[PDB]
Amino acid sequence: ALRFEALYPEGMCPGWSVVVKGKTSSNTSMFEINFLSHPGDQIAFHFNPRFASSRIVCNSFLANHWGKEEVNKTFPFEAKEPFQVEIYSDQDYFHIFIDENKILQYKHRQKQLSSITKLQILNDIEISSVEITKRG
Amino acid sequence: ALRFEALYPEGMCPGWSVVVKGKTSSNTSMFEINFLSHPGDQIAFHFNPRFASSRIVCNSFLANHWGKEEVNKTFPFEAKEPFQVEIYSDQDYFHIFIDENKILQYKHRQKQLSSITKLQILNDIEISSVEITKRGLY
Repeated sequence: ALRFEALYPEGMCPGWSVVVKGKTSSNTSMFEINFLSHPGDQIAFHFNPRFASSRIVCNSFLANHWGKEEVNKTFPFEAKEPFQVEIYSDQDYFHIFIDENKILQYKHRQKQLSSITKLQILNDIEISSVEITKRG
Repeated sequence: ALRFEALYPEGMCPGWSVVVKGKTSSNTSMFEINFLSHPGDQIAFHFNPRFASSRIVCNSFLANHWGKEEVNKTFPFEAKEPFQVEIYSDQDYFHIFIDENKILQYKHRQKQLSSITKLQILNDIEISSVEITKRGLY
């Protein structure tokens, strides 16, 4: 289910940091953080920690379909343990830092960065804080 | 991927030691050592050092689900450096050591100890030795 959504019509990319703090209830579930663009509610960036396999899956949902998955084996998450995910975008990538260490970068596929106006957080995450801050 | 598996059909629990020597390839991946019960290769005991968070998770898959995870208080391992892990079983626990220093004990949840016939080692460990030894004078 949808746990949190934010809308910033002036565009939250590039140059904004998103910090999500929370914890996941189950050791077999998953959550996701999506950045969506208008028009068409396309998913520019989908970030999906999967606890059953201890993998992070990233992708984009453009032209009504997913593209190639980018799978990361660095998995700094444990069920029921608080975590902090920071996502920052520059001209070329989304950058992910978890518990203050750099984890991965994801090259933009949606180039219309300024049309990325929506943040969505779904599924198994009990959110304690969301911060959205201009840094660029 | 599977790095090593051993099968001792008469049952390697309780009263056996397993010594695993090796090192990780990555600073931020993980490996696991599982003890599997027969029939079905069922996960009686799962030991999972996780280098991204520096946490050890232990659990068992019983009655169709993972049980309560035990997250160890300490994480003595260093990535990309040789280690020696020793695991021994008695009637009550798996006892785990690094360098012969105790890390943790895990109380048996699967009570059919004699059905634990397989040792399986998965994911980010470059193995240099596995020794499986019956403890005399049990």
